[PDB]
Amino acid sequence: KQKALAAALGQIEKQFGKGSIMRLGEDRSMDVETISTGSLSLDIALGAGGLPMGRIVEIYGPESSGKTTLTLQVIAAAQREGKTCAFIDAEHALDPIYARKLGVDIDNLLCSQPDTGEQALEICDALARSGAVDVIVVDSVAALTPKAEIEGEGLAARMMSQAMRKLAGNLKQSNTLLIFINQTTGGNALKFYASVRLDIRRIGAVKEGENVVGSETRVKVVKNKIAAPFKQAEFQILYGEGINFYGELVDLGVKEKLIEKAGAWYSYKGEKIGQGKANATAWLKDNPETAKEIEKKVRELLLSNP
Amino acid sequence: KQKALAAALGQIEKQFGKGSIMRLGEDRSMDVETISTGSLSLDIALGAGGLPMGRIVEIYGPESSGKTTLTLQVIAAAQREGKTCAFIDAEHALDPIYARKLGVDIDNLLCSQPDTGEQALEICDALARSGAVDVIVVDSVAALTPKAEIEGEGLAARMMSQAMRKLAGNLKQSNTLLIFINQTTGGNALKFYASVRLDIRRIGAVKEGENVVGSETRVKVVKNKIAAPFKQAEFQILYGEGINFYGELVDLGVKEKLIEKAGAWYSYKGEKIGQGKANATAWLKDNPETAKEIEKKVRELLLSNP
Amino acid sequence: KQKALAAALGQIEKQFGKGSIMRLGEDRSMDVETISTGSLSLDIALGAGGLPMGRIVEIYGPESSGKTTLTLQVIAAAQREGKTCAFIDAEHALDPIYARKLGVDIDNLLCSQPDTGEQALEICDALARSGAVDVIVVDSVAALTPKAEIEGEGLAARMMSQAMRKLAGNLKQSNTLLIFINQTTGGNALKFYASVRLDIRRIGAVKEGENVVGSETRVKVVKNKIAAPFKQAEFQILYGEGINFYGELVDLGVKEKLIEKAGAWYSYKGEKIGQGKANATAWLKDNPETAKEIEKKVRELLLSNP
Amino acid sequence: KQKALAAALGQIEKQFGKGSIMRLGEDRSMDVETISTGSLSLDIALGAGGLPMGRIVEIYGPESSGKTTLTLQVIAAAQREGKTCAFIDAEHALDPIYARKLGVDIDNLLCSQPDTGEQALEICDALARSGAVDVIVVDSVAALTPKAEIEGEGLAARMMSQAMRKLAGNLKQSNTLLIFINQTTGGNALKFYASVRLDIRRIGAVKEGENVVGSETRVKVVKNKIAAPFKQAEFQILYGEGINFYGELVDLGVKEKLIEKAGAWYSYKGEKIGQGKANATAWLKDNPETAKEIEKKVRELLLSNP
Amino acid sequence: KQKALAAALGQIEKQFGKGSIMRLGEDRSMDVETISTGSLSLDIALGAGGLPMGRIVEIYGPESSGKTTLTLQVIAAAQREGKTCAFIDAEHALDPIYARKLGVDIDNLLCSQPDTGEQALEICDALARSGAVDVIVVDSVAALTPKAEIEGEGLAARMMSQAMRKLAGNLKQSNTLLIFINQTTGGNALKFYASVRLDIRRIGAVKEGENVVGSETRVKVVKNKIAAPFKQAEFQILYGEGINFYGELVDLGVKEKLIEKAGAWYSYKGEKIGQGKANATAWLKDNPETAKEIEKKVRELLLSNP
Amino acid sequence: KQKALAAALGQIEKQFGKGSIMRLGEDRSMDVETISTGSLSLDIALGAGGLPMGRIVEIYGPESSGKTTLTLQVIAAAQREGKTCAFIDAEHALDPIYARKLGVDIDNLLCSQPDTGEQALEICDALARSGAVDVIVVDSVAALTPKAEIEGEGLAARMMSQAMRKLAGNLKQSNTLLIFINQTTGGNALKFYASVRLDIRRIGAVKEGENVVGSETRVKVVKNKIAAPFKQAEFQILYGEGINFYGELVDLGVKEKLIEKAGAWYSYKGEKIGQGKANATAWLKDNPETAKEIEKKVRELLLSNP
Ligand SMILES: [Ca+2]
Ligand SMILES: [Ca+2]
Ligand SMILES: [Ca+2]
Ligand SMILES: [Ca+2]
Ligand SMILES: [Ca+2]
Ligand SMILES: [Ca+2]
Ligand SMILES: [Ca+2]
Ligand SMILES: [Ca+2]
Ligand SMILES: [Ca+2]
Ligand SMILES: [Ca+2]
Ligand SMILES: [Ca+2]
Ligand SMILES: [Ca+2]
Ligand SMILES: [Ca+2]
Ligand SMILES: [Ca+2]
Ligand SMILES: [Ca+2]
Ligand SMILES: [Ca+2]
Ligand SMILES: [Ca+2]
Ligand SMILES: [Ca+2]
Repeated sequence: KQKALAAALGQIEKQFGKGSIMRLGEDRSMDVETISTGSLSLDIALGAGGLPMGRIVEIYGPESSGKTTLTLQVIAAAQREGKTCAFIDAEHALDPIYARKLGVDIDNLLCSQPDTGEQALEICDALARSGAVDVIVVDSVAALTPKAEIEGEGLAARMMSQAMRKLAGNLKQSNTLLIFINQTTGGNALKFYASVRLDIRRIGAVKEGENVVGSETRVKVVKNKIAAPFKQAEFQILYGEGINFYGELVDLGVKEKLIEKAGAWYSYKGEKIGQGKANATAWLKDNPETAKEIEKKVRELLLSNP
Repeated sequence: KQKALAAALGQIEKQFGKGSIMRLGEDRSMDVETISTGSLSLDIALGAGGLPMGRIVEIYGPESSGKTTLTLQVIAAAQREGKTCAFIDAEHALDPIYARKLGVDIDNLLCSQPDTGEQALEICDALARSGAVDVIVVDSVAALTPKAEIEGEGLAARMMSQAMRKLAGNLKQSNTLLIFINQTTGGNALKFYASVRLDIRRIGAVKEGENVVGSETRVKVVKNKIAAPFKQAEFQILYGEGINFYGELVDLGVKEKLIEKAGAWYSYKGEKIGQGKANATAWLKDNPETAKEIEKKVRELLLSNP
Repeated sequence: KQKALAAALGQIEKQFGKGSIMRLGEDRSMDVETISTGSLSLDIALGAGGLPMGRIVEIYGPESSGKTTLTLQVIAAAQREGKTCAFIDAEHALDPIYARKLGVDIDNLLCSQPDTGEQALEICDALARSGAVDVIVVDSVAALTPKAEIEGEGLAARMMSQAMRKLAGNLKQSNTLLIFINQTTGGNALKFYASVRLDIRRIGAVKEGENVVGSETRVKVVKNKIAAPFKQAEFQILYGEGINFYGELVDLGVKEKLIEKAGAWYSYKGEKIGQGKANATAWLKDNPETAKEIEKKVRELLLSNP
Repeated sequence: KQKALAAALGQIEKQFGKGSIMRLGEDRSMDVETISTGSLSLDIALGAGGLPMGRIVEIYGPESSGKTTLTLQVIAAAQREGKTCAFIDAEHALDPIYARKLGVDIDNLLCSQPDTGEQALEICDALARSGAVDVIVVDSVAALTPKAEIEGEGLAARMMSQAMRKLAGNLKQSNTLLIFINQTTGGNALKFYASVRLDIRRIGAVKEGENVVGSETRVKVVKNKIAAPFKQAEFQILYGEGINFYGELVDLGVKEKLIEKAGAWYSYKGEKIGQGKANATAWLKDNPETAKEIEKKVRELLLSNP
Repeated sequence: KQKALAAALGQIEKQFGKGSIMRLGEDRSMDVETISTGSLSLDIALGAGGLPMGRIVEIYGPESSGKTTLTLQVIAAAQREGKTCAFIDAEHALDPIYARKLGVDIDNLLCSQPDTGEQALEICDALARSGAVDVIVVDSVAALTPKAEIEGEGLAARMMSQAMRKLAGNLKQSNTLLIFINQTTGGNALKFYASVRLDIRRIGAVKEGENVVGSETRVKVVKNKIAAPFKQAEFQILYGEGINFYGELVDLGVKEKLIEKAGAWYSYKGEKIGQGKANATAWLKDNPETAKEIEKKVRELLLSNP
Repeated sequence: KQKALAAALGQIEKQFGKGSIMRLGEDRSMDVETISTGSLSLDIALGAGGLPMGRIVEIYGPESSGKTTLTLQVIAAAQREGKTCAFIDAEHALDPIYARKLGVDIDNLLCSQPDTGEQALEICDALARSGAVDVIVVDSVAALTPKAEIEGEGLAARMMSQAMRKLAGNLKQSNTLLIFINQTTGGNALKFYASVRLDIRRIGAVKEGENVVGSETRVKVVKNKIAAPFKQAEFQILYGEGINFYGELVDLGVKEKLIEKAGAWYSYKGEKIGQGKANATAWLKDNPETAKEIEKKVRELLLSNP
């Protein structure tokens, strides 16, 4: 019965490798170093608690979907840990003012604005082989124009395929995380080589009465080779501020029974934290020590770990 | 006369096997274990009352045709019986929220997101040989990219042909049902190895006045080796709910004279069930015991059995 | 002069057989049992008044050319006479709803959906040898995939050639008519073994103002061994109805001076039948006895008989 | 000098036969009965004024090159003289509607659609021996499939070689002209046994502003044993009409100074015939007596006769 | 650590060239001759202190964004240095009155109003090859209509791509600066060949109470291959006057602690310059020697130089 | 030393005949009458200045290699001298229009289109014995089908061997030149009996910008018994014009220092002839007297004569 199945799946993983197959509800994950996305719900949706070092990740969605914010939050989180980041740009749209607001150390951010799509990929491969960079962000796949097209002479897909295998191997060896931002364009190479694929969309507005101050966002983990796929995350992205992390903390804290909200006050460990979600959120922001403890517990309860 | 024909067809079946030839109107079917599709009219169209264990089935149609819903309903029906299901995914589009609404036990659903089209087929074959899985769903044939294509080096058809014979044999031996979702692409291997091929399409909208709440669906059984082919099924797929099974039950109940609808009330066995099809449908939903009896009778009258 | 030629041709037929040579304008035909095509003009184009029992016939044309309709009309006409029909299918596209509208007795139609192109031909041969089937329809030559191709291992032509001689002999002996639907593919075997080859095409639309309700069709008898070849037929195929037989009857009736149309009314034997071709057509439909007599006369005047 | 050469060539012809050698510019031709090709320029290119009775002729070219039209015009010209024609068909593509437009008496045209390439040749030989047919047209060499090939068991070349010698001898004895249409395929037998070989091609379009109504055609007499070889002919083939004979008459009439075109009018024998080539052409068409006289003179001036 | 990174980046630059990658905060720049934009903040944003000779620059933005003013200020600055400028016009909108107010020497400005988009590019290439012109301004990309479009027969993108490579090479060789004004249209050729791309927009109005006398402008350096990209510049464009350079000088002087403004007076090197920013601005305008010294210091402190 | 060798070689020639052995660089040649090939460089490569009367020559190469042009130029050159030419054709591909453009007098060209390969050779032998023909061209060896093959009953080689000895003897006696065009096929008879064998190939295209107007040709004298073998010739064959003789004259004139080209003008004997090779070529074409003198000198300097 159970043994027969467990033994069968074992054979599958033995022949095809770890992560080749799993029950969507299992609390299993690869032992990979991760970098936070800046979103607690997304970190949980990823199972491993963040994006995996040494792998290829694809983040796609419509313009203004939030992929820009997400990408910058990842860079900021990485730099926070002392990790070196490189931005390979073919979009020419980085906003350093917004980036700094999200905590990005722009002064120390490495940047290249390649002459062709092929050159952009070659630079990524060189950086991957160097083992001197921790995170590489490519903005974006759709903008990586093949040299032949630029000169006005399927091509994009061919360009991606010819570089992906070597890139993936070099990234794994140096434990470098590479994120491809997309809108997906580029062919099947990225789709199959990616260890994680994120579908991000704006599903509504955040208002302060009549004034729109943010966006309701939803990210679906459509592909995940480090933990079970298909979980999703919903959170708010506030203009000029980024992901409303504390709002997520309150919601998850309440859902997991860590934060109580019956009666006139929300409370944690029996202590008052605020009247209403807003005040409770602001309180956690003003009390990092407690916020940190709640986050730790939420991760312990919801991450896909043994 | 009649004897001469019966004797001739017998020779055909003796030489070519059972199901090699039959009159489209005969009440004959193979003695195979089946899994419901979630649609009463389709189960009837299949003759045997559901999809056949141990065989290969192809379900194809345009995007949003309803093949997704149909596939999930099959998984849910199978799990309902305690059967183990595996989802081999190359589309990266499963929606667990909608799946749970259809009754799918996502937590216990096995899932693989293969690195190549060839790997996906090898995993299917391994699972088939293990005899530890009851239902395998492959989404989708069009997405099974050959390794050579992924690397940017007829190929898809060759990939399918090289695996089909062995896969079919292994599935039959372990009595594992495998469903290939398609849009058909892949060549002739699947077309000829499949025991059942379903053509599903959206033929209209279901409205509640001005608001669209569902789709009118039609499924044609274009190939059927377990019972007579070419029957069709029409039913509604309601957004967020799935196949309107009870609506089918009312329609078939009325057509088969089991449900009376003259006068002010619809009735069964002389008892009032509702005024109007809608109320009658809701009533059957609220009275499973009666609904179950009506379904049993409908199957007794319309399934292709001795 | 005339005698010298008649004597010469006689020698040709004596050495090579009846139908080996003839003047295209001669009123000669083989004494074969025939089945109507559902089209009066085509039955006339065939010279013998229909398709020949015991022979091989090829009907080819583009998709939506009308070959499907034509094939179903033949089956319906045959069943009308109490003849047994078998449908050997490798296309998986039969539409029983449309078939019933054309008069096909689907319930009594025998059907096989072979596993390979070779198996399909072997089943045809077995049925031919049994002498228990009157008409066999194969849909289609292009879809009869050789086993080697299905397994992904000139082949199609070889497959057809290896079976044709034996099939033709068995069909002749049991007086079974076999129709191969094609698009021609398959090699030269069918081309030379066929007693009749029909080229069917859609040459325009039939409209009711701005709405298209049918197709103008043209069938050319490119090969005919039962009567003189190369005659053609033009008729309409109306959606959901089939061949507009009565429209043909009116046209041929008028051309042969059987139906008068001068003045305000069309007439037959001096009796009013309608004002305008449309009304005259509807009238014949409402008066089968008169329609039957007109058809009989048209055949007497236009069929290639002594 | 001159005598030495004339005496030498005489010896060649004495040893090898008449037509074994000649100066390409000599006005010499065999005294053979001929049939017009329907083209004045081609009749002239042939030297003898038409195709030779009792000999084998090959007409080859791409599909739509005009060989079909040319072949039908020959049949029509022959029938015009009361000659009996036979069409041996393995292509199954004769269009009687177009044929009648070209003047072909379809009703009196003999036709055979042989079962094999060998049978087709045997029928040609039988007809040749009968002496009851004047013209035989074989469509086409490429379509004459050897029996062994049809049954799926160099062969075509062998088939042609085994029949050519006897066929040529029988045709000569009965003074029967045989034309092989080709695309050349079949080996060397036809190439060497043919008394005339024609290479026909479409070299452009004939337009009426923006609408294409015909084709500019060119025929090269690549082999000619009845008169000097290598002359060519250019003429137009108008859709639904055939060879623009009168257009050729005007061109040749003008080139030979028979038709004057200086000033405002074209003229013949001093009489106005039209303003512009088009009107002049139409005029000749409306005045057969004058057209006939001009053609007679053109032939007197350009045919290769003593 | 640091060495490992420095060595890695060195390899990148060695393989891909100088400027292929850099930290956004580094004080590095290419040793290129530059021309001032007329804006101190923009000159600083450019890192090198102005636009680069021998390269292609793109300046884009909405109508009335200020790109016109910026372009004219560049020409005026260039002419001030004795450099020869050419204006390639397809917009037909130059205002010489406003141009002269900005310091442009219209009388000596070369001008072409090309007949087609292709001709405009060919003239640019010819001028680039001549080495007789220092600055070329093209107004504008959107207005360069391909000849085929003009004649009413992707095309624009193809036109740009076919000329860009050769143009870039010729410009570099003669050290000619070329500026393409755009709104971006034209395809990817310009985007990748440009060494600098400027995004300019009007972000507000400048008022003198109730009267609007200018525009608040913002320029973002979205692409920069001569120094680190993404810096921005904000300044005012006053109607009939151009860029408020002295206003920028005061702001930057104050920000860099060069200009003191505590108490009742603004001061430099301890000397009073004015009460209020306006008076301080006017003072610098009236005292070029001091203004020049302050600008020199600001550049020393803010330009990206070793 | 030198004497010992000269005496030894003398013995060789005495025993085996003149031309049995020679130093490849010697200026020696047989005193045979020659006919120009139409190519100055080839005439020089032949050593004797043209093809030898009374001998057998083989010219072989791929289709479109230029052998056709070369062969026609030889005929034209011969006829120019009042010599009688005969064309023995088994290819049926002569183009009189192109031939006339090359200067061939088609009207006076003798032509035979033999019934078999054996007959073709017998006719060549008869013409050779007659002593009434100066040049015989056989097109081609590959097309000379043995009678046994034509009838479908090593053979070709045997056919050639049985005729070669007698043919060679008869040709020598009447001083008739015979050229066999080939593709080599036919066996060893021709290879050893030929006094000259030419290998001709197309080695590139001649363009007028983007339009191809000719072919770069190379002819290698692989066998030469009238002068030293192995020299080669390169020249252009222009479509519709033939060998670019004047282009060769300019090249050889320049190489031999006869034509000067330093400075702004090419010159001969100090007189300007043109600016650039093209104009210089056209000039020589317009000034035959000077061209003739230059050719005479080139031959005096480069032909292999005492
Ligand atoms: Ca590292
Ligand atoms: Ca919320
Ligand atoms: Ca509380
Ligand atoms: Ca099992
Ligand atoms: Ca309904
Ligand atoms: Ca009731
Ligand atoms: Ca029977
Ligand atoms: Ca009609
Ligand atoms: Ca009437
Ligand atoms: Ca006769
Ligand atoms: Ca013309
Ligand atoms: Ca005149
Ligand atoms: Ca210069
Ligand atoms: Ca300001
Ligand atoms: Ca102060
Ligand atoms: Ca002589
Ligand atoms: Ca050259
Ligand atoms: Ca000179």
